Formats: sequence, structure tokens, C-alpha cells
Amino acid sequence: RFLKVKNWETDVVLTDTLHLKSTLETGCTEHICMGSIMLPVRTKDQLFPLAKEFLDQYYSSIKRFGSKAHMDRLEEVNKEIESTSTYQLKDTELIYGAKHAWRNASRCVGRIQWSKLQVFDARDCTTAHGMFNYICNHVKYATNKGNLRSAITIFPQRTDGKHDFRVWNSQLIRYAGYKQPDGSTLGDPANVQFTEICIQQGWKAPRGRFDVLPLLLQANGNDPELFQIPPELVLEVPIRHPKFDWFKDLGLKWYGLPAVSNMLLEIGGLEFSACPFSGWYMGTEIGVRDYCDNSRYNILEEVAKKMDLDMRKTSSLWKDQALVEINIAVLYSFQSDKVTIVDHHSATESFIKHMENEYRCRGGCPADWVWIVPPMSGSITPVFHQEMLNYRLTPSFEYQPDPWNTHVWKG
Amino acid sequence: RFLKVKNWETDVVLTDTLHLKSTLETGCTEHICMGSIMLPVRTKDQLFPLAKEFLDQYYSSIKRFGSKAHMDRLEEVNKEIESTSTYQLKDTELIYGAKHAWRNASRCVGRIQWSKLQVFDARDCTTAHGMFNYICNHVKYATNKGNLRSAITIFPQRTDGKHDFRVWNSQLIRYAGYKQPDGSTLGDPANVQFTEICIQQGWKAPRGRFDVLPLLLQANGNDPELFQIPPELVLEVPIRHPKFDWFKDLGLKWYGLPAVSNMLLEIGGLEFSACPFSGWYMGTEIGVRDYCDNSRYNILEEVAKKMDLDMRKTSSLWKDQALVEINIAVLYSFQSDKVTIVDHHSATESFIKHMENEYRCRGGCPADWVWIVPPMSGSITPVFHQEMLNYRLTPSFEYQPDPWNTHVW
Ligand code: HEM
Ligand code: HEM
Ligand SMILES: Cc1cc(N)nc2cc(-c3ccc(CN)cc3)ccc12
Ligand SMILES: Cc1cc(N)nc2cc(-c3ccc(CN)cc3)ccc12
Ligand SMILES: C[C@H](O)[C@H](O)[C@H]1CNc2nc(N)[nH]c(=O)c2N1
Ligand SMILES: C[C@H](O)[C@H](O)[C@H]1CNc2nc(N)[nH]c(=O)c2N1
Ligand SMILES: [Zn+2]
Repeated sequence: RFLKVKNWETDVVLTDTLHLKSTLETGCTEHICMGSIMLPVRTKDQLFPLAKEFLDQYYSSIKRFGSKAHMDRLEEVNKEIESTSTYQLKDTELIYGAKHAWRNASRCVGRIQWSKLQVFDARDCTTAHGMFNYICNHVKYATNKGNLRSAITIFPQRTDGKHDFRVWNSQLIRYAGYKQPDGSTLGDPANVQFTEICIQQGWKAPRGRFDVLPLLLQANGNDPELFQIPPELVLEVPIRHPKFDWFKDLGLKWYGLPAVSNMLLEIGGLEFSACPFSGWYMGTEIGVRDYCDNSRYNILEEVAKKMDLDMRKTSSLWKDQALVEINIAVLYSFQSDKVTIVDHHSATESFIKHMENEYRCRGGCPADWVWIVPPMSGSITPVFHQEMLNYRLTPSFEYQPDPWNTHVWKG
Repeated sequence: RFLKVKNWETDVVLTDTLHLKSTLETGCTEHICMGSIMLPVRTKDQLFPLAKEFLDQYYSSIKRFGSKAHMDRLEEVNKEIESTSTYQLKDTELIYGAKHAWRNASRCVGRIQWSKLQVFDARDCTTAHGMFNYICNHVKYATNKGNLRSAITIFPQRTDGKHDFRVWNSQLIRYAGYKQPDGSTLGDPANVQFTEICIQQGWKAPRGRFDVLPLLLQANGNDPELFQIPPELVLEVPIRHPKFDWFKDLGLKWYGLPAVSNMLLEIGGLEFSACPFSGWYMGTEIGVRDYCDNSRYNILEEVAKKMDLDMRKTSSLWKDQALVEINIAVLYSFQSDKVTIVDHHSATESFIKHMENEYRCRGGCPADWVWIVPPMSGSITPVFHQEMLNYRLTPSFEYQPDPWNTHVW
């Protein structure tokens, strides 16, 4: 079976055959679409078919399918599974797996860059202190004095689910959030629950609006431990506006390195529960969502006030006007400080080129429209008019439950 | 299988049971989601269960499920179908069916108004001249001197596919589009082929930027006919900006009445191929899409120029800045001229409330996130953070082929 997608701005029609290689499920059925739903101990029984499928893909990509090297590897992995109940990936396989997990990430608009991923092998790690060291080196490498470089650090795979490696932070660098007695929130409302866990684990909180959170790191199923990232490793950018001199007086800043640390990397049935990865920001992530979401810093009001906008009726679009200015400031600040950032126009344009390239050389590109279209100015970016097919390929990044909900405490 | 939807800005959770009523299909499977795809002659057999399903929901809605009246009507339609190979809706059923087709339109953000629909029964129409008359009356009623009122006009149902009633226009009111020898396009580019069909069918084009297109009306399957809508029925709004005086110099205006005329209304298995319906605009439909789409009026660059913005790099967000000002102007203009319009903030907020209402009194609300979220400022509107379930309920509005691709001329 063949499937078609149309760009309605350009009438370009592309043909998807890659969706045939899809195994996992979407959540949708013939009678319902769950396209906008945010989120819709493995045995040797089901593991070798997963391993075989991966190795078949791996050896196809290196043009050695059916070779002796391929057949021996399959033999080797098989024996290791019946004997040890799991198996170990070779370095080459790990690197391939991590890159393709990104390549397959249907919600990621930045995938033109997928083949340029620095992979750090941390599978020899054994303790939280070792985790801290590996993560510090990731941050230094990735940050590169403002010239950001994509990277991922991969900690040991799950075994019996009782000895998981986890990074308890949702991102390596994030600001604290504090609920005040009067109901107000200081800092980042998104991080209030995590901030509280940290504080309980012994963190002494500065209680400011932009405090970098400590790392809470769990090795081999043990209780997590607290570590402070050296401040010299945490690159930050003061937010100012190119025409509005009062904007700096809002006292806003943000960190340069987006590094998500709570997802799970699946490769050939193996599960890597600690695998922090990082790239660079698209401006709207900070300027639209981080700053202007009602449930975050929510600075629309103060910015609209200082612009002296008609905030009485919404049909004055004061909200819309402030939003643009805030996003102008974020991009201006990052560029002025020579910290890698990309605007949503550039990024979406790149994605369309990526996607077309992928349809031609790969037979498709799974893509989640709901997530790919930017949170402002949707239809003046070229992905808005682009039809997309969403399906799940492996290797993949998956969601996993927050560890504090599942962890068995040692004491 | 009793599904939940969460709002991530408020933690409000709603439970959907209405989806289990759904009949038709979405285009998705467990292995693929087609949620962003734009577009994914009935026998005696298929007709009677369809009629039964409809009459069942109708008599439940008036709390007379399992009544003599119910069973009698059921038997009456049953006999008429066996006999005539089709059937006719009672007036009350027709009004119910039309209101619920709107109610079920998962892509429509304006559905909080769904039960205040004025239904004009035009099933006695026989000619294009008659169609023109019914359509002029619709337009005048809907427009109401700027105080817009929702309305639908329903022409005779399909019979054998050879006697279809069709409005060939996509909307009752739309501006012409002409391609220049120079290369570009004057007027509305989306309407370039239709503007040509009209001329190709006999229209005399003034070749302006805002020429109201003629109606092309097809009755009983005959060749369609051109009719000019009386200009005093076409309410238009001159577009000016509340702070930029040079804005008027652009020479922009739009029409007040959005009236879509190329869809198909399905009730109880019956197919109404001509059923123009109208409401009032959400501001972004004109200012974001109509004015700023690249394959439309595409005036973004011209506007930014006049604002002296830095158009050298995309990261100046000059497009975004212009986009907002244009949309401020559209709203300002309509509001100034007392022509009904709604901004995307109030409309999306209205929709969340409608959702709340539907989950409470009905058990759910089919909704297509990809279309409900406005084309600008998405995440600062409350629908962005609202999970939605999309499924197809009947009665419904459906797409149908363009007539010129079908009509045996
Ligand atoms: C290099 C520049 C990159 C840019 C500009 C970028 C941009 C984005 C954006 C804007 C999102 C939506 C997230 C949100 O709105 O909160 C996203 C999602 C995502 N990104 Fe990328 N990204 C980049 C690199 C990477 C890398 C290096 C990886 C992994 C190695 C990655 C993996 C993902 C995944 C898995 C998602 C989906 C998250 C989910 O399913 O919820 N990205 N990206
Ligand atoms: C009264 C004010 C109304 C408002 C503000 C409104 C708003 C909207 C908007 C913004 C769209 C998206 C269309 C686009 O982006 O091109 C839409 C779609 C739609 N509207 Fe409404 N609408 C209104 C009334 C109505 C009425 C009266 C009907 C029918 C009786 C209707 C039926 C539909 C349908 C069927 C679609 C989508 C068709 C599809 O592709 O499935 N609307 N509406
Ligand atoms: C590597 C990378 C770069 C970037 N600019 N944004 C990301 C954003 C995410 C991301 C962030 C948040 C969420 C859920 N709110 C889902 C995915 C993950 C990775 C990213
Ligand atoms: C009645 C009404 C009012 C309004 N403001 N917009 C509409 C927009 C539509 C519409 C327009 C186009 C399409 C297909 N692109 C689907 C639906 C239909 C009816 C509308
Ligand atoms: C390809 C994509 O589905 C297409 O551009 C859709 C997306 N969302 C939309 N949403 C609305 N409201 N109206 C539209 O015309 C579209 N177009
Ligand atoms: C409910 C809805 O799916 C949710 O708000 C999504 C919508 N699209 C998104 N798109 C991106 N890029 N990031 C997000 O966090 C979200 N949130
Ligand atoms: Zn779907």
C-alpha cells in the first residue's frame, strides 16, 4: 500500500511507503483520532525478535545485509539472550540506534540535524557520582561556549527494572519553582513539584526567581543523590529588547542549553532509562511557552502594561502584540551573546526540506502536525499547510513515569 | 473504552462516552494517524438503518423514544422507503437534522451557537432562478444590516445523482481572481479557476481587486446559470487601522458574510447537495489566512514595508509583527462598522465552555484540534492546551467533488 500527503501552499505531493515498516500503535482507530492526546520487566520471550529487527536494519544501513558479519552477530546476540536473558549493543550499534531514535522522533521539528549527533557512551557508569561526572562533561561539550553541539549521554540499560538508572530532573538545566503561602509562585511554576523533592532531599534553596536546580541522580536502582552543576558550566542569557530599554528591567534571563533528561531510549528491545540529550533552542520554546503560558512565568501582563496596551478588551490583541515583542527579545538576546538559537520561520523551513529529502531517500518521514507547527504564527510558517503522517518507528524515544511515583525507597 | 481528555492549563478532565455512538470512520488506524490530512447513490438497503438511526435519536431528543408516535413514524418511513426508494423528512426533523449537523462539525470552533440556527426549507425549489431568489433572501436575512444571524437554506435532496441541485461557488460571496500577463495575480488567487469558469460560462469581469463573483446555480442537474447578487445585499467593511493612518491607503475591504456553499448535508441517509450555510467571521479567517497566506492576498511584505520593519532576516519577526497589526485592523474595522465579528481569544474561550457544556449534557464533543486551534497565537488561546477527541457523528456536513469535474455538461 502507498500513501500520499499534499502541501496545500505548493501542491507538492509526496508518497509514503515507510509507514509499512511501522510496528508500534498510535492510539487512533478507524473510529477515533487521538492525535491531540499528550500521552496515548521485559522478557527473553519477546526480546530476540526485537533484536533481530534492529540488527536487520543496522546491517541494511551499512550495506551488509545477509553478510557473514550480520549472520554471526545475530547468532551471537541470540546466544547471549538465552544465556544471560539480555544482550549488549556494540558501540557502532549504539550510535546508530541513538541517531535513528532522533530521526524517528515524529514530534521534533529539528530533525534535519539528526545524523550530526555526538553520542557519549556511559554504559560503564555505576554510581550517582559517576553520573554527575558524565553529565558535567555533556554540558561542557554541548555548550561549547555558546556554539551549541547536539549530544546524548547513554547510561546503563534496564535489567530487571529494580536497578534503573534515572535522571530525576526533566531537563539537565531548569529553574526552581516555589509555591508561596499566599498562593503565588516564585520562579518556574512548571518545576514546583520537583523543586520540593529537591528541597526535601536536602537542597538548600536560594529562593530566587531564576535558581538553577540541582541534579538529582539515581544509579542502579539506589536512592537518588543531589549534585550542584558548576555555575561556570551553566551558560545563561540576560533577556533584553532591541528597541525597548525597559525590557531588561523585567530581570529575565534564560539558560542556553535545552537538555531533556526524563525520556527513555529504546533500541532493539533494550531500554535506556537514563539518556539525557540536548540540542539548541527554537526561540518560541522560551518566548511563547516558557514565558507566556498561563501556567508558567506568564509575563504577558507586565509586558503589555509597560507597552501601555489597551488591555481592557481582548479584541485589541494586546496579548498577541506582547507575545511577538517577547519573542523578538529572546532571539535578539541569544544572537547578541552569540548563543545558538533558531527562529520558528527558519526551523520550519528547514523541516520541510528535511521531510521532502526523507520521503525521497527513506520513503517517508513520520511527523506529528500538532507538535511540529509552532505555538505562534502557525499559518505563516510552511509546516501549517503541510499534510503529515504520524506513525511509530523504532529505535525510539518514549515517555516514562516520573521516578518518584515508582521508586522503592531504601533509606 | 470510556475515554478521558485533559486540559493541561487547568487540569480539567472530561470523560467522553459520546464517541461510542460514532458510525463513520476517521481515516486513521492503530498504525497511522491521519489527523492532519485535509480530505480523507444509496440503495434501498443502506437507507432504512440510516433513517432508523436518525429517527431514534430524534425521538429520544424530544423524550418520546419508544412511543406510539415514534413507532408510527418509524413504520411510516419504513413503508415509504420500500415504496418510493427514498423518503421525505418532516419539517421538525429537517430543522433538528440541520442543527445537529452543525453541532457535530468537529472542525468548527463556533459551535456554541449551534441551536440558534435559522433553517430555510427550500425543498420546493425547481429552477436556478428560484435558487437565486432563496439565496438572496438568505443573504439579506443572515446579514441583517450587520447584526449577523446564522442560517442555512436547504434545496431538494439528491435522487439519482443526475438531478442534483448545486451551488458551484465555494462561498456565496467571494472576490474574483485574475492571473496577469505580467505573471502575478490580481484579486483573490484561490478563486482563479472559478473566476475563469464564470467568464468561460459568460461572466463579464470588471477585473478589479475586489469584484464580487456572480452566483453559478445548478437546478435539477441542468447546466448552471449566472446571477449577480444585488450589491445592496453584499455588506462590506473598509479595512483601516486604529493607529496607522496609512493603512487605509492599502485599499483593502472584506465582506461581512461567510457563507459556505459547496458542502453536502447528510440527514438520515438523505443527501442535500445544495445547502449554503452562514454564520459570522472569526477575525483570523480574513486577516491571517485570506490576507497573509502565500497563495492568497499575500500582503504581508507590503504591510511590513509601510511599518519600516527590518525585513532582511526572519529572526526580526517582521512577518509576525505585521500579522498582528493586520488582524487588529480587521477586528477594529468590523467593530467600528457594527458588523458582527469575533476575535480568536473570545471564540476559543467560548469553545472551551461549549465543550464543557457538551460533555455535561451530551457525554462529549467531537473536535479536531488541527482545525480548532487558530492560525496565529495558538498557545496563548485556551484550546491549544485542550486535548480533543475527533470522531464522526451523523447528521453531518461532508465534502463533495467540485461540480465541473462531474457535471455532464
Ligand atoms: C538541534 C536542535 C533541535 C531543535 C531546534 C529541536 C526542536 C524541538 C521542538 C521545538 C520540540 C517540541 C518540544 C516542545 O514544544 O516542548 C522538539 C521535540 C522533540 N525533540 Fe527535538 N530539537 C532539536 C534537537 C533534538 C535532539 C538532539 C534530540 C535527541 C537526540 C531531540 C529529540 C526530541 C524528541 C524525542 C522530541 C519529542 C518529545 C515528545 O515526544 O514529547 N531533539 N524538538
Ligand atoms: C456563527 C459563527 C461561526 C464561527 C465564528 C465559525 C467558525 C469557524 C472557523 C474559524 C472554521 C475554520 C474554517 C477555516 O479555517 O477555513 C469553521 C469551520 C466549519 N464551520 Fe463554523 N463557524 C460559525 C458558524 C457555522 C455554521 C452556522 C455552520 C453550519 C450550520 C458551520 C459549519 C462549519 C463546518 C462544517 C466547518 C468545517 C468543515 C470541514 O472541513 O469539516 N459553522 N468554523
Ligand atoms: C533536544 C531538544 C531541543 C529543543 N530545542 N527542544 C526540545 C524539547 C523537548 C521536549 C520538551 C518538553 C516536552 C513536554 N513539554 C517534550 C519534549 C525535548 C528535546 C528538545
Ligand atoms: C459558517 C462559517 C462561518 C465561518 N466564520 N467560517 C466558516 C468556514 C467554513 C469552512 C471553510 C473552508 C473549509 C475547507 N478549507 C471548511 C470549512 C465553513 C463555514 C464557516
Ligand atoms: C495540511 C493542514 O491540515 C491544512 O493546512 C489545514 C491545517 N489546519 C487548518 N485549520 C483551519 N482552521 N483551517 C484550515 O484551512 C486548515 N488547514
Ligand atoms: C493538548 C495538546 O496536544 C498539547 O497542548 C500540545 C499541543 N501541541 C504542542 N506542541 C508542542 N510543540 N509542544 C507542546 O507542548 C504541545 N502541547
Ligand atoms: Zn489519528
